[PDB]
Amino acid sequence: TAAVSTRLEAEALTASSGVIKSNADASGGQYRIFNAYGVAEQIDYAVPVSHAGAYDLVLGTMRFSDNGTYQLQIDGNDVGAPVDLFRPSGKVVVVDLGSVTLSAGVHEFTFTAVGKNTSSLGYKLPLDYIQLVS
Ligand SMILES: [Ca+2]
Repeated sequence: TAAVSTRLEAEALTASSGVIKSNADASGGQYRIFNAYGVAEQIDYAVPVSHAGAYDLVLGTMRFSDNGTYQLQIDGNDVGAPVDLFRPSGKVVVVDLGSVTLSAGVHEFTFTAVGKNTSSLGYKLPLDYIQLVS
């Protein structure tokens, strides 16, 4: 048994809050929107890792005009610079969060709103999926 790449749908994962919504352009046809209205609000996801090792981290979100800017932490550790999820067009936003080493077990992926693009109308996180690339 070696590490396999996996896609974990935000609407299927256990999360601390967030509303499940349908969208024909979302992975799985659904997403989970965290309706943050300002900074320091956070949503937690429980993310299983069956095999210890190194992974590249990819986030898929919806492209909405009120997407915020988020700091990912894993198990309380900052991962990556804050990721600004505002784009001017498109159906989805896909972002590369770099590499980590993850132990075997279930990890806490915390998304904290830390700001928003000046063009954005809000602070929200319409997360579609988390993809762990071995
Ligand atoms: Ca999805």
